[PDB]
Amino acid sequence: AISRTNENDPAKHGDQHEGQHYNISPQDLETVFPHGLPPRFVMQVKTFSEACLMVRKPALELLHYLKNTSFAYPAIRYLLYGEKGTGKTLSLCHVIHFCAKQDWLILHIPDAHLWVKNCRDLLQSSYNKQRFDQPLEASTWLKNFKTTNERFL
RNA sequence: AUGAGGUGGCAAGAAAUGGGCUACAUUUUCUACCCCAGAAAACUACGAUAGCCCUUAUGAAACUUAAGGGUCGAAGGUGGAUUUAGC
Ligand SMILES: Nc1ncnc2c1ncn2[C@@H]1O[C@H](COP(=O)(O)OP(=O)(O)OP(=O)(O)O)[C@@H](O)[C@H]1O
Ligand SMILES: [K+]
Ligand SMILES: [K+]
Ligand SMILES: [Mg+2]
Ligand SMILES: [Mg+2]
Ligand SMILES: [Mg+2]
Ligand SMILES: [Mg+2]
Ligand SMILES: [Mg+2]
Repeated sequence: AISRTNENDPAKHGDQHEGQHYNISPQDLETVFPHGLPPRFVMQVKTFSEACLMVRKPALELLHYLKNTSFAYPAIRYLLYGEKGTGKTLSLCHVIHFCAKQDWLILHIPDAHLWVKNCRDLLQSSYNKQRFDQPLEASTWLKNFKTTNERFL
């Protein structure tokens, strides 16, 4: 267990946990992550029968900013960037897991590129005739949004 | 006039056959990208560089030649005997 950590609460992760994997319970995978996890990481959860996420500095830095958030000031925009496959998505998921366990309302868009390509039913909107609706993309997200924030809706 | 010039015209397809091109698809089709993606995937799929219509390019001259677009969505579902090429 040299690569694992017994601290499964993302609110208690610190620099001493860097490089160590913490476990995400199956209950949180169903509620917090009905979507957003990388497709290949989802294959690993099915194969290893567990979801373990390495604690890294990008997420630790961002967790430090969110724990000191001044909710009176306007919302701050944090942007994760880096080369392909460096762990941008999973760093975001580690932060989503922190706020989910702090009773925040999670508005998670797992992949915004899916809303600008490969749309079969692109209907015209009735609320605004100059805009287009996307019933399949919108209904899919509503189902996952309901699963994550069911206790607040 | 078996020579010279002018005007207009033929150069088609019952059929057979040689070579080639494109396909019959999932190691595929479309898009992004040029290789860590998203979709498509059987009668609105794959599949025409064919047919029909229009535009454009060249030209004095274009149903005719070429390019592009629209429309159209066929045979084909991997091919018998035989046979070609490659160290
Ligand atoms: N924190 C982590 N814990 C465990 N595995 C990780 C972690 N970060 C990255 N990985 C591994 O790297 C892979 C890629 O991670 P991820 O998809 O988050 O990267 P990314 O930079 O967002 O990728 P892309 O550039 O494609 O959007 C994961 O599927 C996993 O195998
Ligand atoms: K042939
Ligand atoms: K053949
Ligand atoms: Mg990512
Ligand atoms: Mg004569
Ligand atoms: Mg078709
Ligand atoms: Mg044509
Ligand atoms: Mg002209």
